Amino acid sequence: VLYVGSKTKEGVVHGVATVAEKTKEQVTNVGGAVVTGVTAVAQKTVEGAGSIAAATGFVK
Amino acid sequence: VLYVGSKTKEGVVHGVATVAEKTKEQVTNVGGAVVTGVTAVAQKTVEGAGSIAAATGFVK
Amino acid sequence: VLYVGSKTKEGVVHGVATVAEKTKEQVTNVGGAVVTGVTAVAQKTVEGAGSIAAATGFVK
Amino acid sequence: VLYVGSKTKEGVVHGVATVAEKTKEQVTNVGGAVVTGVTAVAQKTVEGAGSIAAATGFVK
Amino acid sequence: VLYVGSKTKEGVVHGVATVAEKTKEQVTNVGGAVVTGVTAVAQKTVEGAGSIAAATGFVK
Amino acid sequence: VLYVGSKTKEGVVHGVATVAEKTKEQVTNVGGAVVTGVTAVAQKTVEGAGSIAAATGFVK
Amino acid sequence: VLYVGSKTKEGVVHGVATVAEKTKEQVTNVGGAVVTGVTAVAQKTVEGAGSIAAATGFVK
Amino acid sequence: VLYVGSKTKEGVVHGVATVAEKTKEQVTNVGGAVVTGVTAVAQKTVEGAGSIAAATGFVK
Amino acid sequence: VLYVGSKTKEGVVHGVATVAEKTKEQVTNVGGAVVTGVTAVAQKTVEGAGSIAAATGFVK
Amino acid sequence: VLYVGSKTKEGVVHGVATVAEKTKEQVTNVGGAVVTGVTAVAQKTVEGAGSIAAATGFVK
Repeated sequence: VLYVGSKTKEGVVHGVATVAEKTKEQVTNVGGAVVTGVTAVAQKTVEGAGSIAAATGFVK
Repeated sequence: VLYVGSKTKEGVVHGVATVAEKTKEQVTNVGGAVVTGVTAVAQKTVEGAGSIAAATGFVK
Repeated sequence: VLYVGSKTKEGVVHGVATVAEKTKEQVTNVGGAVVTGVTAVAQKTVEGAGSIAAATGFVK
Repeated sequence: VLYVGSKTKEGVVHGVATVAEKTKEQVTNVGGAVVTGVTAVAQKTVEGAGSIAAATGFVK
Repeated sequence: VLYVGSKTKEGVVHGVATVAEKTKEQVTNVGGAVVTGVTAVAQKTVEGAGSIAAATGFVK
Repeated sequence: VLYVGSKTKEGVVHGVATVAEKTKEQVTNVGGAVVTGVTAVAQKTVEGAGSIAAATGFVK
Repeated sequence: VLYVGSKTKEGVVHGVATVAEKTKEQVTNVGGAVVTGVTAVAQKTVEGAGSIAAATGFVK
Repeated sequence: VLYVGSKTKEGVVHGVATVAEKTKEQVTNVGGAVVTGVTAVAQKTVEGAGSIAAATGFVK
Repeated sequence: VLYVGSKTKEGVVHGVATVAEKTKEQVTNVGGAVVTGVTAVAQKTVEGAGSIAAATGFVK
Repeated sequence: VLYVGSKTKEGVVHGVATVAEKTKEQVTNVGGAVVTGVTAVAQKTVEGAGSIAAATGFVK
């Protein structure tokens, strides 16, 4: 796997620029997976998840 | 795996620039997984999760 | 695994620049996993988690 | 694993620059995992966690 | 594992620069895990935790 | 000029969130006014300038 | 000028959150005004300038 | 000028959170005004300048 | 100028949180005004300058 | 100028938190004004300068 050159960007995240203004907000969770941010994950080789919430299990 | 060159960025996160202004906010959690930040994870080789909340288990 | 060159950034997080202004906020947690910060994890080789909250277990 | 060159940053976190201004805030936790800071972990080889809160156990 | 060169930063945290101004704040914890600081951990090889709060055990 | 109420924002700038990545750049100035930043001025009552570069004067 | 109420922000700058990554850069100035930063000025009552570079004068 | 109330922020700068990474840089100045920082000035009543570089005078 | 209340911030600078990493840098100045820091000035009433570099005078 | 209340911050600077890492650097000055630090001046009433470098005078 000989490489030469000047660059090779594999799996990056490099620009995100964000602004949020939420005046009022409230969350009620029974069972439990709520993702309400920005979440800038990035990776190269994966065997099962990049990001997730996954909601697994009994709730009454 | 011979490499030469000038760079190789594998799995990075390098730009995120954020601004949030939330006037009022409240969370009620029964069961328990709530992610409401910025969360800038980044990695190279993974065997099961990059980020998560995962919600696993009995709740009554 | 011979390498030469000038650099190789594997799994980094190197730009995050954040500003939050939350006037009022309150959290009530029964069961217990709430992540509401910035959370800048980063790593290279993983066998099960990058970040998490994980919500595991009985709650009545 | 012969290496030469000029650098190789593996698993770093090197830019985070943050400002928070939260006027009022309060947390009530029964069960116990709440992470609301900045949390700049970073590492190289892992066998189970990068950061966590983990919510494990019976609560009535 | 012969290495030569000019540097190799493995698992560092080297930029964090923070400012917090929280006018009023209060925490009530029954069960006991609350992390609300800055938390700049960093390490090289791990077999189970980078940082944690862990919430384990019976509470009535 | 009696005022009551809950707020009145007069002349503010309160969201700007920016990311620039300029690989190479060079400036040659004879006469002298070059503004190439972000420049977030803001004000309330003015008698002649908000921002400027102004280019005034003899050059040979 | 009786005022009552809960707030009045006059001339503020309160959100700017920036990230720049300039690999190479060079400036040559004859005459002399170059502003290439972030420049977050803010003010209330002014009689002639908010920010400036102004380029005034003979150059040969 | 009777005032009452709960606050009045006049001319502030209170959020700036910045990160710069400039690998190489050089400046050559003949005549002399170069501002390449962050520059967070802020003020209330002014009679002629908020910030400046001003470039004034003969150069050969 | 009777005032009452709970606060009044006039001309402040109270959040700046910065990180710079400049690998190589050099400046050559003939004539002499170069500002390349952070520069957090702030004031209340002014009769001529908030910050400056000012470039004034003959140079050959 | 009767005042009452709970506070009034006039001309302050109270948050700056900085990190610089400059690997190599050199300055050559003929004429003489170079400011490359942090420079946190702050004041209340002024009749001519907040900070400065001022570049005044003949140079050959």
